[PDB]
Order: sequence, then C-alpha cells, then structure tokens
Amino acid sequence: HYSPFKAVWDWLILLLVIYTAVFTPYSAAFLLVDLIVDIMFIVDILINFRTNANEEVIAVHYFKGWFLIDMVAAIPFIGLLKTARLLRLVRVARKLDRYSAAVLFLLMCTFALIAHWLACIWYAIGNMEIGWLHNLGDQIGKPYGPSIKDKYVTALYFTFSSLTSVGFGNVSPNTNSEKIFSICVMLIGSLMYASIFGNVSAIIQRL
Amino acid sequence: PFKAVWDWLILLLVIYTAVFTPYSAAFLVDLIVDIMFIVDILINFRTTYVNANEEIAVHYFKGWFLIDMVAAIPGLLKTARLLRLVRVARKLYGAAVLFLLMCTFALIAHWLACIWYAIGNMEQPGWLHNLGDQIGKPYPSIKDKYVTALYFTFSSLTSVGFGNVSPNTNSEKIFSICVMLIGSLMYASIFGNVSAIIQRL
Amino acid sequence: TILHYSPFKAVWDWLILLLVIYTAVFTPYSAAFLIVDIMFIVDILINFRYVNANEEVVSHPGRIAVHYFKGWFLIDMVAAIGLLKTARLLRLVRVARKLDRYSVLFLLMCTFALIAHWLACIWYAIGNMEQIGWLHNLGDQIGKPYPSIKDKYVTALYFTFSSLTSVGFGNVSPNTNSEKIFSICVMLIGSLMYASIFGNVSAIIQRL
Amino acid sequence: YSPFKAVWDWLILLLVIYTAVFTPYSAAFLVDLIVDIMFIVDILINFRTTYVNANEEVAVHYFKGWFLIDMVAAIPFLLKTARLLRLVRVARKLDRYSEYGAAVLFLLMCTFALIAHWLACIWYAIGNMEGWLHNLGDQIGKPYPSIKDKYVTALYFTFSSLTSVGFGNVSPNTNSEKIFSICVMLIGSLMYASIFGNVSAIIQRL
Ligand SMILES: [K+]
Ligand SMILES: [K+]
Ligand SMILES: [K+]
Repeated sequence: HYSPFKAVWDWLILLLVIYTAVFTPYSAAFLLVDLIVDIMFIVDILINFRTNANEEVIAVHYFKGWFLIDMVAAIPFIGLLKTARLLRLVRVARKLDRYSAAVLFLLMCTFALIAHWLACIWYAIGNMEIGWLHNLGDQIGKPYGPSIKDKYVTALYFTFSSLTSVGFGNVSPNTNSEKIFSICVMLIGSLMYASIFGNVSAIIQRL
Repeated sequence: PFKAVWDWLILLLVIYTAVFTPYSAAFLVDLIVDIMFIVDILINFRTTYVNANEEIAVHYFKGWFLIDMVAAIPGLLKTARLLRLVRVARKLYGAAVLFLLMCTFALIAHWLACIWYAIGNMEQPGWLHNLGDQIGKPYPSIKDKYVTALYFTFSSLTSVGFGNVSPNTNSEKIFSICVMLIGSLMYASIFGNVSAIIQRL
Repeated sequence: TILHYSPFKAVWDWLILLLVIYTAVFTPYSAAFLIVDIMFIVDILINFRYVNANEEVVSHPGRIAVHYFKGWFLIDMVAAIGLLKTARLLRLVRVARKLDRYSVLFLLMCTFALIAHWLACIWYAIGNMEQIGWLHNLGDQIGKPYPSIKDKYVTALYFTFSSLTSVGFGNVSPNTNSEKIFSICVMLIGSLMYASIFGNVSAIIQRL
Repeated sequence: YSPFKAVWDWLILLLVIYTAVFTPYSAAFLVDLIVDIMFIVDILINFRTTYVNANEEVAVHYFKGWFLIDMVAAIPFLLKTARLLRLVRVARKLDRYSEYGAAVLFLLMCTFALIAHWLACIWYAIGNMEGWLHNLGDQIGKPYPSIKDKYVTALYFTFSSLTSVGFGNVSPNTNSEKIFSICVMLIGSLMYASIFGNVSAIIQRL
C-alpha cells in the first residue's frame, strides 16, 4: 500500500470516478468512452485482490468487506436503471488518508458537483409538466424549445446563484413544487456555504 | 432509566405544539397530546429533584404553575398554549444540537410566515393581491398562500431576495425592516454555531 | 466643585447620550427632509467643575479650565450654539471622549440603525437634488403618482437596509449615474460593515 | 532600499497602480512615456542597488531571475497591453509593505477594487464583442450611451455580483454572459470570503 504505482493508479481511478459522477447524472436526466472506466473499475477489484490492526498483512475480504456494493455498481444490462452507477462514489469513500492543497481542488470539485446534481434535479422538476422553462424560453430569443446547452447552462446558473445567495431575478420559482425545492436548496445552500466557505478560509489560513 | 426517554418523548411533543399552534391560530389529534400534556403535571408532582446540599408540592407550586395551567385548559385565547415551550427550556449531542438549531430556524420562519399572512390579510379595501397574479388563480388555496409565505420568509431570512415577493405597502416595508434586522442577527447568531462546532465533529 | 464618577453625572450622562442620540436621529432628519440645548450647553460648566494624566481628580477648581482647554473645548463652542444647525452633529463628538465609560450589543444595533439613517437622508438628498430616477419612480409602486414625508423616509430606510444587508429586493434599483455611484459606495461600506459589525456580534454571542 | 527608495518605492507603487488601472481601461473601451521613464530608471537604480544572501552578507542580478519582464514592459514600442507585466513589481517588494496593517487594509480594499475593475473590462469586452448593452440603453434614457455610463454601470454590475446583492436591473441573459457570471460568482465565493475574513482579522488586531 506504499508503492510508486499504487499512488498514481489510485489518482487515476479518482479522475475516472469524477468522470462517472459528472457524466451519469447529466446523461440520465437531460437526454436519457465509458467502457474504459468500466474496465478500470473492474480492474480495481482485482487490484485489491493483489494488494490487520496490530501489524501488517485478501479475497474473501471483499466477499465480506465491499463486493456486492461494487457488483451492483458495475454490472451490464431500462436506461434509467443506470443510476446505480453512482455507487462508484464509494471509491472515494475509504482512502481519505491518501487523498488529503488537494483539499481545495476537492472542495471546488464537490461544490461544482452539488450544483450539477441540483441543476439536473431542477431540470427534471421543470420538465415534469407558469414554470421556469416556459420562461427561460421567452427570456432568450427561443419562444414556444431551447437547445440542450441553453437549458443546462441556465439550470446550472440558477442553481449556482440561489446557492451562492445572489438571486439575479431573471429566474424565479413560480409553482409550489418549485418553491418547495427552492426552500430546500436555500437550506442546503445555507448549510454548505456556512460550512465549506469557512472551511476554505481556515485552509488558506493555515497555509 | 426511563426519565430521559420520557423527556425526549415530551420534547417531540412540545415541538409538535409549537409547530401546529400558531398555524392553527393564524391560517385556520388535539386531545391525544393534550391528555399527555395535562398528565405532565401529575408527572411533575411525582417527579423527584435534588437540593443544593440536601441531595415536591411547593417545588412545582413555585417552579412554574401560574403559567402552566393557564395554557393547560381545554377563539384566539388558545394561543397561550405556546407557554409549553418553556418546558424544553428547563430540561436541556452534536447530531441533537444541530437538529435543534435547524428546528429553531424553521420555527422562526414559520412564525414570521404567519405574521406576514396576518399583515397581508389586515388590508382588503399589498402582496396578497400581488400574488394571485403570478400563479394562474387571479383575484388562492391555503396551500399556496402558506407556501409563498414561507418562501418569502426564507428568502429574506437567508438574504437571497428572489424578486417575486416585494413589500409594497408601508406596513409591509416596516415588517421587512424588522425581519432583515433579526435575520441579519439570525444568520450572525444561528450560523455562528453551524460554522463553529464542526471542529468537534 | 463637582465630580465625574458621581451617581449623579452617571445618570445625567446616560440622559445626555439619549439626547445626543435624539439629535443624531433628529438633526439630519430635520434639514434633509428647547431644553434640547440647555443640557448640552450646561455641560460646559458641568465638566468645568476631571482626572489628570498621572494624577487624581484634582480639587481647587481653578486648575480645571486650562485642562479643559487642553482636552476638548474648541469645536464644542460651535456645538453649544441657513443649515447651520448641521453643526449640532458635533454634539456627537461628546460621546467620542465618553465612549470609554459604557462597557454592548445595544450600541452596535443603534449605530447600524443610525448609519442606515444617515444614508437614507443622503439618498433622499440625491433623489431630490436632481429636478427616470428612484423617487420619481416610487410613485408608481404605491398609488401616489406624479408621496408623503413618512412614505419617503420609510422607503429610503427600506432601501438602505436592503443594500446594507445584501438582499436587494428589486423595487429599489439605482437607475441614474449619481445613484449608481452612491450604490457603489454603499455596497463597499456594506461589505465593510456586515463583515466587521457582525463578526463583532458573533464574538459577543460567543462570550456569553 | 535607500530613503530615496524608502519614498520612491511607494512612488513606483503609485505608478504601477496607475498602470494597472489605466492599461486595461485604455485597451478595453477605446503621460505614458512619462511613466515609461520612471519604469526605465528603476532598473538602473536596481543595478547600482544591493542584493543579499542567506549565509553571506548583503549587474548580472537583472540577468539572474527577473530579466525579460521588466524589459518587455519598459518599451514604448491591444498590443500595448504588454505593459500590464509591470504589475509583477509589487510582488517583488511585499516583504516590506505588510509590516503596516494600516497599509495592508488599504492594500486589500485596492485589491477588491482592482479585481472589480478588470472584471468590468472583461464584462465590457464580452458585451461589446457582439445582450446587456441593449438592456442598459433602455433604463437610462438613451436607446439604440456615453462611455461614462457604459463603464460605471459595468463596474456597478460587477460590484453587485461580487458582493452578492443582485439589484436585478441588469442581468445576464445570453449564454456567454451566463457562463461569465458563473465564473464571477465562483471567484466571488473565493475572494469575498477569504479577503473579508482577512478584513475581520486585521480590523480585529485593534
Ligand atoms: K447575499
Ligand atoms: K435580488
Ligand atoms: K441578493
């Protein structure tokens, strides 16, 4: 567990799991390359196979430590049922002494992630039917729809604003489902802002 | 050990009271909790205590009685029920205190939501008439009129200001001065702990 | 020969600070939109009849006047007297040399409020100085087109609080160059204030 | 580090601030050789100046680590933007400025102001490439604006987005502006918090 190879390959699977977490929710939400991350995530299990509290040291371990989780994570087969891919996030779950100025990129990454997830949730809501998308259609010169890029960037925009507590006013919740989601995103924004943006301050302080 | 379990049950119950009482008074099951909250008094009668050095009648007679029974009696006069809140005040984990603080915030948002509803209702010769026009019910069920109230209250309290709700009549504007004054205090008092305890967790 | 730490001047000075608060709230409000003087002027001899640097409260009140002339007397003569009552704001400097005898939340709340007050008065002075803007647009929100004194003052206080606490409700939107630059200034001072004063609030809440 | 420099260094600080303020503003929307002269005298003053060493005691120095930048900036040759390189000069001296907190506060406020300025220039570039200028031309009664407006409203919106107020008169409404606003909200989320924690701390030092 102390090799000049384990480190580089672990950071490689880190980049690959960020790939997963950034491109499965978008894909599943908006419009619902990856075989290589499949191959690396199924090489990770065997890399555990080839690599005690009191002292130093493997196969039945995963049979009881973490396998069925990883099995339902990566297993081929409705196009919705791909959501279970997100289970791969657990790969960033149990290595947190060999992942942590890296914490700063991690914090920016997770903030952007939460913004992305809330953006796609917001898109699902606004597409489950006065709302917001009938409005975004009218703001820009696209009345009726808009291109997928316009929708995604406006969703990420509104989510990022109402998270950072600005509220530009071009995008405004106007239906009880939207308003309840807004109360929830404002709760999450209060909590996450208060925690992580004092966190970043303390990080830059100790440096 | 059962005293502690029972106290937590009654804490759930008093949160129930504080959540569903002001809503009932302003915008508008009861007996099952009122029986528990009146036998609360008999429980206080049997309940023990420790003295300063020497480790019940005069005890509760002087602790809180002229404020318990006034609310513990089976219309607006019912509002005095809110005094049950002090029940938690006497009887005070991270995963518990954080939930507590989030509950204070949600409760404050609720109280201010119903005050705002009262204020917007005292004038029908504003924001209410300036609400039913966004939503396609021009003139509004209690679901809407409550949810936009909580929406605006959370907006102003978290300092977002979305731009649908806008105080537009002097009483509303004074209410806004007040909520922003306390809200600036809340964000600078409440989130003075969510961003302060985390070193412990 | 009267002293400073007397239980008499304590209450009287709390009353005169209530009075200087009275002024600071009522002199800008007066020009922007009799006993109040005898107390402040009598304070000249109340302070006449102190403590030296490395000495006690020295008696023989003839060693008092020169010390006073050293400490604080000059602009106080303009204080104890067109828009010349603007000079009454110099009464505020009295709490300057007296602020040490107070120590706390209430001072902070009051100063946030009265800073908002001064800025409301300046915002009104700007909106009225140019005769499309903001005050010639408020008349369309309410049903007063072309507005009382109460209405204008309360909207100005509303907008000043909105900008100082970073809400921005959207019905007060600076729309001419003077207003925009004043808004740059208020947002800078707000980024200063909401930071400083409210870190102070956090610390005070910590102490208790 | 002479007393002559113990004043002329703050003088060249004012000069580099002048440049950082008037070079982007000149390149964006649209006395000079005078400041080029001071810039070219500084390097010679450094030539006859001193240099230090860790275990030892205090012309090729300019050849050592800081050579082509001071050169490429001190030439009166969208192009003159090169001058902005001069900025690095302040980095070369912060070991002596920050001794005065009463000065570092002014430094931080000027940092915030400068960032607001550069972002105002970027915002104007984005709006002027091909919007929000059409949305400005209608509030101010000048439909189609004098550069005074187009600049001060841009600085206004930039201070808004960076201070998290969002007055809602001007608002991003075309994908490029939206992405710029994402970036400005993020850079604000960084700098606001960090620099104003710094403000709280330094103002607390009294
Ligand atoms: K804000
Ligand atoms: K706003
Ligand atoms: K805002």
